[PDB]
Amino acid sequence: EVGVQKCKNALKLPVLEVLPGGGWDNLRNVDMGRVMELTYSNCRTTEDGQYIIPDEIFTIPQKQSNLEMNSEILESWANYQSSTSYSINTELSLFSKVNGKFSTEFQRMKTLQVKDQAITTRVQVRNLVYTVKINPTLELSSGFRKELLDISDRLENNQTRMATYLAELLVLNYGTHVTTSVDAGAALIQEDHLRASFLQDSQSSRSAVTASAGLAFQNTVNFKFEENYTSQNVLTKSYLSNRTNSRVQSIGGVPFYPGITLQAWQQGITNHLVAIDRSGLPLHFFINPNMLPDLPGPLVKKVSKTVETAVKRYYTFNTYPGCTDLNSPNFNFQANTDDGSCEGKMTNFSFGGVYQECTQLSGNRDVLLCQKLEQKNPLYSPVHLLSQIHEEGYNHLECHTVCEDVFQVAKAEFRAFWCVSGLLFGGLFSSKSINPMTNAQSCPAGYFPLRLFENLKVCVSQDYELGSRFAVPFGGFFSCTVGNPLVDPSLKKCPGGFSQHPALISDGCQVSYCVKSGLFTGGSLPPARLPPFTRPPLMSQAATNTVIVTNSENARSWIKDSQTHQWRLGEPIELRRAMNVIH
Amino acid sequence: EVGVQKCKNALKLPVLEVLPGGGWDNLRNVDMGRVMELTYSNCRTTEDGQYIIPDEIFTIPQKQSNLEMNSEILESWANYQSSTSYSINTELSLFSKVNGKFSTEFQRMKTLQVKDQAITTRVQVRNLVYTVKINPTLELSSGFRKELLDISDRLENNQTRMATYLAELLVLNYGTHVTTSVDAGAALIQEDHLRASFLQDSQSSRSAVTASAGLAFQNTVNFKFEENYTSQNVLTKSYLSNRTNSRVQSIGGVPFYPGITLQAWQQGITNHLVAIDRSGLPLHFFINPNMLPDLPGPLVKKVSKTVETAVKRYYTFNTYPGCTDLNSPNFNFQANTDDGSCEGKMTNFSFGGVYQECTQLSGNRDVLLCQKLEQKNPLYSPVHLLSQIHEEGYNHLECHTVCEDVFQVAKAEFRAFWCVSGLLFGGLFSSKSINPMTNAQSCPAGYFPLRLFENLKVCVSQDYELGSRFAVPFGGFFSCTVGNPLVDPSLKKCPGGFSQHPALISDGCQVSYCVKSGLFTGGSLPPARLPPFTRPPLMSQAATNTVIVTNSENARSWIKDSQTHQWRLGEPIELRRAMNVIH
Amino acid sequence: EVGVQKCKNALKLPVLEVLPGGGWDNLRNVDMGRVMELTYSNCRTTEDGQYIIPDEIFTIPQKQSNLEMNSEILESWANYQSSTSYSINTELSLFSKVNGKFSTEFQRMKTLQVKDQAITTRVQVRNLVYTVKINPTLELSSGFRKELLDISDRLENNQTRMATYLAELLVLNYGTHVTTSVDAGAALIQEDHLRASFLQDSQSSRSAVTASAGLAFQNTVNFKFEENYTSQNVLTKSYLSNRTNSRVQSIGGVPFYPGITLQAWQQGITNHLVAIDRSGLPLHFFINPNMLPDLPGPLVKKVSKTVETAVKRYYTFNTYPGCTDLNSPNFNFQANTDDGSCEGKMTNFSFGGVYQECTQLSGNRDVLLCQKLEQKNPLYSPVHLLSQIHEEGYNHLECHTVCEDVFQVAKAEFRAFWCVSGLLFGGLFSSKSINPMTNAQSCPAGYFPLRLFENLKVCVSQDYELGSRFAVPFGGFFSCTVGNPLVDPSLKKCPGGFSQHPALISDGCQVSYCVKSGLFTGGSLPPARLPPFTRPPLMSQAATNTVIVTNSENARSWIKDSQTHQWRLGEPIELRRAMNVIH
Ligand SMILES: *[C@@H]1O[C@H](CO)[C@@H](O[C@@H]2O[C@H](CO)[C@@H](O)[C@H](O)[C@H]2NC(C)=O)[C@H](O)[C@H]1NC(C)=O
Ligand SMILES: *[C@@H]1O[C@H](CO)[C@@H](O[C@@H]2O[C@H](CO)[C@@H](O)[C@H](O)[C@H]2NC(C)=O)[C@H](O)[C@H]1NC(C)=O
Ligand SMILES: *[C@@H]1O[C@H](CO)[C@@H](O[C@@H]2O[C@H](CO)[C@@H](O)[C@H](O)[C@H]2NC(C)=O)[C@H](O)[C@H]1NC(C)=O
Ligand SMILES: *[C@@H]1O[C@H](CO)[C@@H](O[C@@H]2O[C@H](CO)[C@@H](O)[C@H](O)[C@H]2NC(C)=O)[C@H](O)[C@H]1NC(C)=O
Ligand SMILES: *[C@@H]1O[C@H](CO)[C@@H](O[C@@H]2O[C@H](CO)[C@@H](O)[C@H](O)[C@H]2NC(C)=O)[C@H](O)[C@H]1NC(C)=O
Ligand SMILES: *[C@@H]1O[C@H](CO)[C@@H](O[C@@H]2O[C@H](CO)[C@@H](O)[C@H](O)[C@H]2NC(C)=O)[C@H](O)[C@H]1NC(C)=O
Repeated sequence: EVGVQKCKNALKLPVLEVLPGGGWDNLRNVDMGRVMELTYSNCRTTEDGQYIIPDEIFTIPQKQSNLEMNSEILESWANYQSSTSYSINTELSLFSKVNGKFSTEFQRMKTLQVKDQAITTRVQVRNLVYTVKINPTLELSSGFRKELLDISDRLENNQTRMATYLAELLVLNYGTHVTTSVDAGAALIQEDHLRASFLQDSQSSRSAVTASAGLAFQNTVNFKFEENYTSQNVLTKSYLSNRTNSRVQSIGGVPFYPGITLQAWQQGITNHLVAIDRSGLPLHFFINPNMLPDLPGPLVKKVSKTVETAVKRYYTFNTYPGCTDLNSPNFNFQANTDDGSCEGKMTNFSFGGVYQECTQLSGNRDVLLCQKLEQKNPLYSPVHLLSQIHEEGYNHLECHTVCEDVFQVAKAEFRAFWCVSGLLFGGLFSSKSINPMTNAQSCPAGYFPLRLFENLKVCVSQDYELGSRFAVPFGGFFSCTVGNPLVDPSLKKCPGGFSQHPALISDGCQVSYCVKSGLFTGGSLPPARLPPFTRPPLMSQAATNTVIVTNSENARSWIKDSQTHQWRLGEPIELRRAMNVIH
Repeated sequence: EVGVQKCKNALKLPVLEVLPGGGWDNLRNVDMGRVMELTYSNCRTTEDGQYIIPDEIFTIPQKQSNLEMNSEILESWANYQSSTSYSINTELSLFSKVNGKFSTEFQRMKTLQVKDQAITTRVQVRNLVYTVKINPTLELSSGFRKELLDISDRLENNQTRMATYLAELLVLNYGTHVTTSVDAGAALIQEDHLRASFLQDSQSSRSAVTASAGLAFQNTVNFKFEENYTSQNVLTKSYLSNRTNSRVQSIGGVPFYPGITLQAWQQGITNHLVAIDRSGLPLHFFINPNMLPDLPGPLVKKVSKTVETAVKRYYTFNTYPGCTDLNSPNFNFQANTDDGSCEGKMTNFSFGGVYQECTQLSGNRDVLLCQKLEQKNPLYSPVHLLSQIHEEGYNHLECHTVCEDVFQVAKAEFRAFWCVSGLLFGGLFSSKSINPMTNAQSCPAGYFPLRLFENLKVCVSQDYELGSRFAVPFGGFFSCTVGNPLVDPSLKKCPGGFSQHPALISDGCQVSYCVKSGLFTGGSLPPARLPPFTRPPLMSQAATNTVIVTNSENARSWIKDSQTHQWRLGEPIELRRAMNVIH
Repeated sequence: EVGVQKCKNALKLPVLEVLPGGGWDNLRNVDMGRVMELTYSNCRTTEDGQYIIPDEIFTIPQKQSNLEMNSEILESWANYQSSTSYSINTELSLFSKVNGKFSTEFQRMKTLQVKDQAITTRVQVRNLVYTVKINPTLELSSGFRKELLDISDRLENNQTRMATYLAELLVLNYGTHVTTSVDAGAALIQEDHLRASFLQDSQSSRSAVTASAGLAFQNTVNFKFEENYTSQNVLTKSYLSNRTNSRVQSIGGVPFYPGITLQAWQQGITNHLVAIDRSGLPLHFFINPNMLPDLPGPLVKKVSKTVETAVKRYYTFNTYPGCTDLNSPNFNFQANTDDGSCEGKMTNFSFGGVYQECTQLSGNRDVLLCQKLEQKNPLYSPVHLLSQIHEEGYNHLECHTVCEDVFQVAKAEFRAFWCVSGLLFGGLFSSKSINPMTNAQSCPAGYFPLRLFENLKVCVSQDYELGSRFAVPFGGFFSCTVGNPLVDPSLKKCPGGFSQHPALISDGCQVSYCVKSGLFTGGSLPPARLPPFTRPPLMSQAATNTVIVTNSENARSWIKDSQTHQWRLGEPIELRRAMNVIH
């Protein structure tokens, strides 16, 4: 009787199913959450008189219908068009070469080009109908507003590392962007993968290749699967023979089956409309004093700085520099960002060994952390590489039968070294990784592991006749703070010929290691690594109540009242009586 | 008149049958339970106006329809795609190489590749319709909330080993994950199994193999079973002759029969939609102070640590390291995880014998446990391998005719040894296993059993002329705490050439044994071993009432009131009057 | 019961969907916002009796239908007709050569001509129906009026750099123009791309080329896709062979499919009408004392000067001077504006290095900005090029447990130099750009970066044997204030042979740099750079209340009352009593 169903009973019209305002993940092109609030109170319609739209939504009739007769050749996977999220992946940002490179449509296309030495062609029937946009005066959703107040409460009780944790659960549920405009329509695409040596002789007749690819697309749709085709004349005999893959997907409308008139596909697009393009803005753009009137001024500029840090950390991880030229050696298959590390010679290095010590600062009673946090050399110059503090909580139970239990914490800082007539290297495996020497979390035969950063193992053998089959050279560790001195004989990268691999993200700082195997390189493409990148804190910090919030340079002060009402602006006679009881 | 039927009478629409929120087992890809609460109060619909959805559910119209013309070749069973649970099996976890490897679809595919030396190809018509997701603000179900309170009660009456038992009945009923997003659709798949020597000569024309496999798939669907096919031209004469198996399964829609137009299959998908992909989060992620407001803070971080231990124990069991290379010898067929134990030489070892002693600490009266818990040598260096305590309860009946009965417990710790001119080895069989030397729970001819770990038998014969037909060599016992010293002449694995096998899980710790038979290896694939991995306790621990719960480091205290009301936060004037009567 | 639905129930007529009054972006031909208010109170109709129009709207029946039998040849992309926004892109302005050159239809056409050496021909069926215009007496919208009052409030509290920021969020949401008249209709266009050497021999028979192009267009529409064509006689055998691309788009009406009678397309245009031409006026034209009666006179002439500056800044950026002649060398592909920089010789220049110093004026406590704002020479005459001040805010927390937090600001002015036996040049990459030497944000091998303008890196190597593969020459920096002295051996442009590229827009002033690579030139076309071009201010300026507003030269004064009522005109007896308490 309220909301949609009140409008839907009076009008008896469908609701437009393609709406802006939701969140958007831009590494993996998926949408998530609902940032903006959508209400159906005035019973608005599209001025066709055909759909029902919310109140803060205006549509623009496009009624456009493209129809292409030539496929387009896109040879490299580095410059990637998306066909559904092209306007939002190509924004001007620092990470424009990482957007969209963890999606379903991209990971298939990179696989089919590398494993077959192939080039791809697509041809398309696109058919845009509306453009749906949001008004500039707009209200946040009920569930998204409550999660911004919780980050503000943790920042005003001096609880960092809990506000940081709640900011990374905001990226996980709402993405990195907000879509401000979509495009309702229905596409129909065919992608083929031709052998790359079929293009190189037909450099003059490249226009004859793509003319037959768009010719075969309209035989596939118009003719039923039995061969009544009109394309097999001259070069639709090697086009069929140099191709390595073919698929046809429809995105809106009715489902596609071979042999359906393009007349009949285009008459089922009504009431089956999806978003075939979209654009938007980053997520921290919508955190400003205009959208949040209840909080003070400089407090929402501190929440918006926390969310901006969590988004940029999510792009800093899931970024793999390496070599990208396919015909060159040292080709890294997991790398999504070029480095210039191609055509670079190598030089062998000898590492003496790794060792690890612990400190055991506070928790001397009832918990002994400083036995597994220590690792000594099985057999140069060591480097420190990390200063990491490990905290653990335990439980007493004082009984008196009534009892009580108290929870302490136990700190133990550890230090992990490596030496710059030497131990061999057999790979690494962690609690989120495997060793690709064995395709399993095990060192090979003869090798023995030893812990280095409290979560991963270091496959090492001291021999020179039996473990020489799995021995791969080593290039050096570095971190987010200290680069290795092996490059520039500093910078944070591998030397030439080597490739880096992530290992052991530890509280907003990952360390890396350089190898030269060729076996760590290949395999399947890695998935995206989702936030939170930190385990939850133990609530060890005490809450410090803040009552008055001020800034010095325009003489504005916000006084929180009793009862936790709200934040009102401080009149200059009440803050005069509130600072004496404070100071 | 309430719930679904109120909405269903007014709207007269079907309910969408593919919903998130339920649990999910990730070793065996099955779903179980219902973790989240789903209510039908606002009578929401999908904005098509076609289905009825719950209140805390938003759908995303995809309306996509893939159609592939080439089969895909996947040669090894180690890297396994699932076609229905691919997004959730490939999560970043420690056990990513164990997910999905106890399901129906996997165990068939591993069988057909090993027993035939075959490779598999699949081709597919996929047709995704909606994407159904859950809101981030969400309530737990009524039945799942009551089972989390019962684990908290056992932890606050100092009843460990009963809270551990109730946590493993939570994994049995609700799985290891919670699905947060599903994909409603309908697939149509054909899998074939070609001989592996048919690929190796057609390395150049591998693109001609897969083009005919996708050609035969559309003759099978479009043509009725009588041969009107258009594929038998050149190489659809050995493709039919090198294949070893073929099946066609449909997953949604109407049932498949040979000869049905793809037009007609795609018009029955409405109202017959199933989940063709899903993704989710682990089960202990949803146990936090946000979801459970009634319990104290550090108490639900102790329940969530108990459930995380029970899930990781369920992946630690059902994990079989071994050799995986098929053409290599020492191939273990039951192994689902590689080890590097391939291409390893063997060395014979002589074991003197096993013997077992008991202690009989407490139950000296009316129960004699220390006669069957003892086993002496029928005929080096012994090792202890286990310190296990065995508890049994009995019953007095004091009569006075009125009577009364009291229940005691009887403890008897046992120790089980083995010796590091020697007894022969004929296999083992237990109360959950058989001896594969006989395919039965019996020692072979000449062999006599003797107990070792109070539940299994040790087939042993002292002869050298008659029991030499069933004698297999022996590689050594180890446990979850002590590895054997026979490897690295320590580590917890077999030496080279040998294979390990589970035996006698005893209270969260299994022991293993290394053999070299080739007969223990083969057979059928083992099923998953389901929790609980411990028999129920005898309630021997006394309940210790806890009233006040505090943590030291933010000065918060929770005071339980009388009557077992609930846990309220302790004001600093009531805990002042509650600690004096306590301490 | 009000608005549209009251008129729509009584009349039972559709609403005309093509209306003026909305905003319009003129670089990218898209429409956005709604500047004018549209009300449906009198229930007016089009005097056909066919549509429903708003009250302040008059339509003109055209009922015209063009039909062309010859394609038109447009060879160069510099003079670009738009076919949907031709009347509004060709206005008399300073930036008439930049209008429409960031749209979807233009960027495709520039790509297909450069990459193929092609010329384009279009043929069209146009069919104009109405002309819809706005009355001269007209009211602003509710949402656009509220955003003009907010710019006026920031200008009367002496808050510049916040009123400048709110003016650039007005261009982002409402564009650069307002459409005052549209044209409802439905076009049907075919564009082809012929090889440019096919025109040059048929200079006499250019009329035979375009006669067959309009002949093939009516075989495509009238005949179904099977070849029943009547065009293949003499020169529809090389016209089919010299063409490189072909598409057919419809803009209004029903969707196009090959084989539909032109009879049948022209009977579906009713109720499917879109804007096929439009014209309008700039956005600051509609900010005058007539439209805003509440504000004073000289105050709305100050708001309208602020918005005019933000629009002209948006055209000053997104303007790329360079070479445009395609067959000439030094061809810049990203350039949209000619320069005369073609056919110009080059001269090598040696730059010693770049260095950077900081000042740290105010924020000496708790924040050290003057360590990363400094960069020293790794190894002439330096020039200053910029004087930029960097402000950052921090947070104290004075505790007393009650606490309070104060927000300061920290200023640190920096200076960035470059020298007019020399460092090599390897490219630049920034926080909104990449290095095109690597197609990634990385310096090549041997090169090391060093910061220059607090956001970008300068790829530099001091060697002469290894980094000679990626070394490109350098032409000099300049800015919006200082041109380089290398041209005219001043002007703000490159010397001959070089090309400029944008880098580091910093608060309404960009700096540029001249290179000569040929690799920085190519690639994909850049998207439009959208406002705001400045990060939000930190509210450091104090609000200065203004009460009376006067101008000297007609003796008019506006007195703001109490309560923030409004601005009334000052009677000469109240301002007499208001200036004494003021002065
Ligand atoms: C507010 O939180 C910060 C962050 O932890 C506290 O700063 C640290 O406090 C510890 C405790 O003495 C010191 O050992 C560290 O050196 C401090 N680090 C920094 C960067 O200041 C701070 O003390 C807290 N303030 C209050 C009043 O609790
Ligand atoms: C893949 O493409 C190449 C073209 O580069 C094909 O090679 C030609 O095939 C035709 C077929 O009759 C021959 O007449 C030519 O002599 C071949 N060579 C050249 C240089 O054109 C090749 O056949 C294609 N692959 C398959 C399997 O057909
Ligand atoms: C709470 O339960 C624990 C777990 O059993 C008890 O700890 C054991 O108690 C027995 C009985 O004296 C001792 O022999 C063990 O050595 C204890 N083990 C550990 C690890 O502490 C504990 O005593 C119980 N507390 C109360 C008050 O009943
Ligand atoms: C299994 O595949 C092999 C191909 O590796 C088939 O062997 C070929 O069969 C054709 C059939 O006429 C012969 O002409 C070839 O000479 C055979 N050998 C090779 C190397 O191509 C084999 O026939 C297939 N199995 C069955 C049962 O047909
Ligand atoms: C009104 O705003 C202007 C703009 O900032 C102020 O002018 C500057 O004020 C600072 C502060 O003393 C001076 O250092 C600058 O030299 C001034 N610049 C110019 C161009 O005047 C102005 O002072 C403000 N007026 C009031 C009353 O606050
Ligand atoms: C592209 O256009 C040129 C015309 O400039 C074509 O060249 C002529 O092709 C015809 C076809 O039989 C020949 O008779 C002429 O001798 C060719 N030359 C001239 C100067 O007219 C060329 O063939 C076209 N391209 C394609 C692929 O057909």
